[PDB]
Amino acid sequence: DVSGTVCLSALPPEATDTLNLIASDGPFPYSQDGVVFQNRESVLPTQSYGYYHEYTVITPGARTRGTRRIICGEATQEDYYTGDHYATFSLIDQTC
Amino acid sequence: DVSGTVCLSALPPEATDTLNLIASDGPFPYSQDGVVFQNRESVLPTQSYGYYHEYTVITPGARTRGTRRIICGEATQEDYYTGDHYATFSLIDQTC
Ligand SMILES: Nc1nc2c(ncn2[C@@H]2O[C@H](CO)[C@@H](O)[C@H]2OP(=O)(O)O)c(=O)[nH]1
Ligand SMILES: Nc1nc2c(ncn2[C@@H]2O[C@H](CO)[C@@H](O)[C@H]2OP(=O)(O)O)c(=O)[nH]1
Repeated sequence: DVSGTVCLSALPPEATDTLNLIASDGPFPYSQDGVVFQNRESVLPTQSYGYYHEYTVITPGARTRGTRRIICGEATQEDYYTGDHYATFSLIDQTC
Repeated sequence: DVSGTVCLSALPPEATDTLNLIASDGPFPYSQDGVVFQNRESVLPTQSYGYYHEYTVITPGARTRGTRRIICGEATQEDYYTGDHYATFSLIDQTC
């Protein structure tokens, strides 16, 4: 299940960076940006393979790509944030 | 993010000295000159480890290395100046 919505202004600023890149179709910092998200744990609504894609949300100070990601779906503004490597997701509200 | 581009002539003259030393591969005044800059805070574009290196920009009168540095990237003419110990950066334009 999606854990409610979260205002974009409340997320780490890098979340805004990633959305901006998704809007311009990159260029993305990591070669893994834009790969299909399989939704293998079925936390998000079931859809055909390829419906969701994932993008890194950089964690300043981390030595790796870390655990923050934005997952997009095909619907308009259908963007989910996860800060715990897909354990939980929130739908991003870009209006607050 | 990079703050903007600044002409080399608009930076302290010591920035010029540092760039001249980098062009001749030293010798450098400090042993830390030329070590890898990790980009740990993710201020500059994401790159592999070792893409960036740091060099001191001498602060006249200082007893320590101070807060001025030139960070080079592996690309042609990619050099950034920081006067606040990596809080902010400007790309240096050596053509003006
Ligand atoms: N847990 C999980 N990882 C997924 C899923 N789809 C793609 N992945 C990616 O597959 C990897 C293998 O576990 C994960 O680290 C994640 O890589 P990312 O680090 O790029 O997010 C999914 O549905 N669940
Ligand atoms: N803030 C910061 N310091 C770095 C980085 N890479 C190397 N350093 C150097 O590592 C030290 C310990 O974190 C910093 O004080 C700085 O020492 P310098 O002034 O010698 O560059 C980096 O990516 N960020």
